[PDB]
Amino acid sequence: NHISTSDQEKLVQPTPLLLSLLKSAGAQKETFTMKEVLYHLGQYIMAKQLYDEKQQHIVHCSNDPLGELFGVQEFSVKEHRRIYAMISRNLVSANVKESSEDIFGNV
Repeated sequence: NHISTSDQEKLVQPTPLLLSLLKSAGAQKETFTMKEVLYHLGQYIMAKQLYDEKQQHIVHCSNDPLGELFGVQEFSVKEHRRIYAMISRNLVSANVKESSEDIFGNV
């Protein structure tokens, strides 16, 4: 937690839908880096309990904010390629590491 000042990776902004999932998954801010995004999202499933007893790597929940987001009522977590894609397209605004000065009306 104590590094210096600039040591944060570029974080993206999840869609208002995915956002809430993070919001309830322990996320607070509106933007999050893929790691954090993929982190709260994974917890969002276990918490809501979208996984099947049979297969633990299976997530099929017809009534779920996540399902309505990805646009499917069933998906396996074995093919990260598929998920990694849909989750990436669920980002409204993308933030990058650049010089962004704040305006506090103080001069």
